[PDB]
Amino acid sequence: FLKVKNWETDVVLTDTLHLKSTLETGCTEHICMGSIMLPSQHTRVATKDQLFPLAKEFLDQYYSSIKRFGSKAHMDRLEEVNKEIESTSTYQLKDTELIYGAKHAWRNASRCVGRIQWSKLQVFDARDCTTAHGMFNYICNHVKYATNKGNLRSAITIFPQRTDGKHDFRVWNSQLIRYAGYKQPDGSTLGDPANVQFTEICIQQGWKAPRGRFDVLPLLLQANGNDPELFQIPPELVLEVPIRHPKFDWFKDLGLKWYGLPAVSNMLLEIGGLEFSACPFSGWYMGTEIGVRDYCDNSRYNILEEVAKKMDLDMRKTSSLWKDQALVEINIAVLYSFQSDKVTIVDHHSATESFIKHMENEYRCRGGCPADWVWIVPPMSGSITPVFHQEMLNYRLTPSFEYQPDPWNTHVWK
Amino acid sequence: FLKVKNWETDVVLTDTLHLKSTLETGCTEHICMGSIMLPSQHTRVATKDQLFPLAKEFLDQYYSSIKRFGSKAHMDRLEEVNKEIESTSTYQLKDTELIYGAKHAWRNASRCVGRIQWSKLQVFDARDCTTAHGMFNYICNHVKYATNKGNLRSAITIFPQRTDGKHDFRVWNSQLIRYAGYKQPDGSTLGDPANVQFTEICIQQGWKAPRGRFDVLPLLLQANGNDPELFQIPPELVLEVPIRHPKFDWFKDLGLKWYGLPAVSNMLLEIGGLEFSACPFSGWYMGTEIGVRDYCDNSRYNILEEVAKKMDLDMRKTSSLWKDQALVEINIAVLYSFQSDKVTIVDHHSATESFIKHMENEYRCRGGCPADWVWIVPPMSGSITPVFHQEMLNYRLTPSFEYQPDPWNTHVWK
Ligand code: HEM
Ligand code: HEM
Ligand SMILES: CCN(CC)CCc1cc(F)c(F)c(OCc2cc(C)cc(N)n2)c1
Ligand SMILES: CCN(CC)CCc1cc(F)c(F)c(OCc2cc(C)cc(N)n2)c1
Ligand SMILES: C[C@H](O)[C@H](O)[C@H]1CNc2nc(N)[nH]c(=O)c2N1
Ligand SMILES: C[C@H](O)[C@H](O)[C@H]1CNc2nc(N)[nH]c(=O)c2N1
Ligand SMILES: [Zn+2]
Repeated sequence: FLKVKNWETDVVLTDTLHLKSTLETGCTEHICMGSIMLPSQHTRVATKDQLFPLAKEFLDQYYSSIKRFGSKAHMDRLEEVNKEIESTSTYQLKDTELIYGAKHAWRNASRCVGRIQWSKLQVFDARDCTTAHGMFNYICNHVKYATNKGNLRSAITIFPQRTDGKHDFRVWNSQLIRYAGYKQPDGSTLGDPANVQFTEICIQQGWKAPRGRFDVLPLLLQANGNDPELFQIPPELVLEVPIRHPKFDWFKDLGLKWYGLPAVSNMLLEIGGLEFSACPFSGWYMGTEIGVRDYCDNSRYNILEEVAKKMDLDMRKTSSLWKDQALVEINIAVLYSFQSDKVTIVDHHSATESFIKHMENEYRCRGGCPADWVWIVPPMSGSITPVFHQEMLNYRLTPSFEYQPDPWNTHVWK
Repeated sequence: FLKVKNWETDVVLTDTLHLKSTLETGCTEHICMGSIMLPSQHTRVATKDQLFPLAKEFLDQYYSSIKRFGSKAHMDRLEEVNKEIESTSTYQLKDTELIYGAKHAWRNASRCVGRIQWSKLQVFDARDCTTAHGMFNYICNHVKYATNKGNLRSAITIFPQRTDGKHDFRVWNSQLIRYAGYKQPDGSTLGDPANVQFTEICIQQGWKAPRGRFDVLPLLLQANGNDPELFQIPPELVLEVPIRHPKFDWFKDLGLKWYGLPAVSNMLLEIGGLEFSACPFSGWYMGTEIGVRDYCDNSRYNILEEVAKKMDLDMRKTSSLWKDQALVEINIAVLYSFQSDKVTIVDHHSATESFIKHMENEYRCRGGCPADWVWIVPPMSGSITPVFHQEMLNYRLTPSFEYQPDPWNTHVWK
């Protein structure tokens, strides 16, 4: 029955939810791995034995959540999936069970700061899909829907669950919308250094690249374990926001822009023991992910160099904080540009206040809220946001999202 | 034999030191408390039984560190302290053992980012002290020495070790040099809200307060379990740095200043099982502790309000990032002001690079380096510094510094 304090308002909350926790963290009594990026307990193959308690555990919380726990409709659902796990050695989720499982994967994502919106998520059932073209069609309707003309809406599309393991549905993109990265002759990088491998994989499969900076990549969609195929999202569906500053008329000249929709596609959704290897999900951007991480990371776009140049800053001495100075202007510019186009974006102050507010109801109407401090605190201005001063308990509940290996290091190609 | 990666340069280091670890963290396999401020394993009473293995463990690493492990001088030291623990049920450290133990407490402090300097520490042996006046004298020589006319030097003064537990030496100040906090009639706070309780404890013991903002507090020194007594550090020893900005001539008008010497006094130093309840230690400031935390924390000096006012910023809308803007200027000003007075200060970029450099040698010439990410990453501009992208293993080695309760919630007053 542990306690977590906020050393800015002296607020104290009581976490009992951590007792329902199941998966492991990576920490022991004699070591803490809270700062390891991809721990082995966060990454993803299961059999028929363990598959039933996982179903039982899930079904029990789903009926506990509709004030119908243990009743007749529960006990028959229990025996029906029990029976079907005898028969098939797997089972199929109801439409309502999929919506619940998906929404609570988000709820349980301790590194997500946006989770105040977990209840308002739009679940698209793509479990009837059979072909890469079909996947492309479900994904286009996802992007159009979630984008909603800049009035962004939260959504997730769920392709059929893993079974044998070799007939797996996988989006090979890490996000549906990403800018291509190209290496140069001198080794330098054009576009986005992150994707330079993925960009070559797409050109390996015949992508004619318009070798520039902000080139939207094609989708690589793998259907039922078949070799993936290229598909180009209709440009009218990819909404982009050109970045301008509300003081600097030279800020246009920089020529930066960013896509409206953050939409992660390489993750695995885990419900009741069932594994959905493809399940792209989208929301809206917090400003810092673009303005701080995308733009100013060393091995990303890396623009602090030039923003300080046009600002004419003390770029000789480290202790002038010219980097800090150029970084705050870039984020004011991101926020302003997205806002002036009615494209949904949230600032790191408002999102961290909302999270503390979210954390409040989670400890009351639920008894806790798993949170990963290392990831919740924004990557700039840490301590002026209220989450820096809030203690958080991290633990692994299910349903959940997990990392998985990349398909090109596993897919038996042919 | 665990691995920790740097996701900005793809550097990988191998940590074997974590195996020598002894104390516990607070985390389990099913929960991570990496974000709890004062865990129960970090806070501090022991008997005679366990006291010998602690001596044995310590003495063995001390002789292992002088290429004289297991030799004659070792084995007799082993039996000599063994004998003396039979006799007294405690023991006394050699002068060389105290210097080693103290230096490695610093080395092992996973939340310290400055540890590149751990080998260069000046150890003052105050174990002959018997009276509060004597403590005051050792502390003044500490402050004069470590301050060195603004050319700051690292040092620590070690008062006699705990024994019975009721005759304990304790500095009641949290830092030797701190500004007083006073509450107002309207509830508001003048000076430093942190110390408002300690300021009243000093006035409880007869401090005539010059009720202002930056009033250096008196020392409250407790000697051999006796009631503590007030002492006023000679003002000529308290070096202060008036804060001015290298662009804004209105920055003087703010009227801020800060003491040169950070010097923590409320901690407990643990060596070979022996507990030193008073052991003030000083170094030099990283800029952010003043400019970010002292100045801009909500329940500290809280000046973002006024710095944005004189800067004339968009103080209506949160998403203008006026807070981020006023915060970078305050830190450029801190750095500049301290530097223009030849007073040693380090910026959060240089100190975090040095730490990564330090981490490098620690994994080579030692096999590891305990690090607490939550605390190492500076409280501003997190992700432009190289420690944000560095995985770190936190574990508890000894000798170490620990938190302890406050003496006014324990001291049997009379
Ligand atoms: C609605 C607005 C949302 C915002 C503002 C938001 C913001 C963020 C941010 C800043 C992160 C940190 C990761 C990083 O820095 O790259 C994150 C992580 C994450 N979010 Fe949210 N997100 C939103 C919606 C969603 C949705 C719709 C889902 C899924 C249904 C989701 C699930 C996750 C997951 C799984 C992670 C990563 C956890 C991990 O790395 O293990 N989020 N989000
Ligand atoms: C020489 C320059 C030094 C610098 C720049 C420095 C900087 C820092 C900073 C920024 C912190 C984070 C704590 C906070 O934000 O309040 C810290 C923590 C700490 N430092 Fe260092 N420090 C220095 C010297 C020392 C020395 C001389 C000692 C002791 C011999 C020491 C031991 C510690 C300890 C024990 C902690 C706190 C660990 C905890 O909270 O459990 N440091 N230091
Ligand atoms: C380990 C490598 N990193 C960087 C490539 C992974 C980053 C990452 C992994 C995930 F699983 C995520 F859900 C994730 O969501 C970012 C995000 C998602 C949404 C819907 C909205 C938003 N505003 N932001 C971001
Ligand atoms: C839990 C409450 N917090 C804030 C009051 C404790 C802060 C704190 C605790 C410690 F043990 C420390 F050693 C510490 O060192 C700050 C510091 C020390 C030195 C020598 C140099 C420097 N540049 N900085 C700071
Ligand atoms: C080393 C560390 O695990 C890694 O850099 C993490 C730190 N915290 C983060 N937090 C967020 N939100 N996103 C990130 O990519 C990271 N990176
Ligand atoms: C909630 C959290 O434990 C607390 O705010 C910590 C976070 N990290 C920190 N890191 C440093 N260096 N100093 C601090 O006071 C804190 N505060
Ligand atoms: Zn942990």
